[PDB]
Amino acid sequence: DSDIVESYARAAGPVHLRVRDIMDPPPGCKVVVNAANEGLLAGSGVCGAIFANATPALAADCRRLAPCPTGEAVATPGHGCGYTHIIHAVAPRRPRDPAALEEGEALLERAYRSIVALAAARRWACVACPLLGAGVYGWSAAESLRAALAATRTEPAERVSLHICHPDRATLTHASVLVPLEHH
Repeated sequence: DSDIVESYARAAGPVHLRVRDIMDPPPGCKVVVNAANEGLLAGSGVCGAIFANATPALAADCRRLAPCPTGEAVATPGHGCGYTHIIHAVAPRRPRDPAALEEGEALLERAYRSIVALAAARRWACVACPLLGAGVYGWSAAESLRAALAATRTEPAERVSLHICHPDRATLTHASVLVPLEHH
């Protein structure tokens, strides 16, 4: 646990900020979150990496399940990507000029809430998660962390610990400063 930048106490469960690749499962996490699109298609970034390490059966399962509305999540087996299961969660694209922005912050928080509720219902206690929306969808690492740390205040039926993974140390330490700074 030397990769942990910070650990936050939240109603859902501890949120750990971890310097590691999403494809390098944290100890105890058998379940990973895909930063997915509404069509559940392979993309770049995290979604690319998960699909890169899986069988075609994953695309087949997504064909059966698509679309996943923005703000929602849906599960599939992991099909050899290194995790037993994948939680495909769809973050909104960041609105370019409000008032869609406040609407989009709520939808980003909702995506995280959807992950937690889904994991709780499957009794998955630990989930490895990227910073939803912090790639091509345009959100910053701090916006995505703030959203996760807001979403996890909603108490779930069963505790779920989010291990948030990003391979770049500076991105995470920077984010860990901006979150409290907003409130300062």
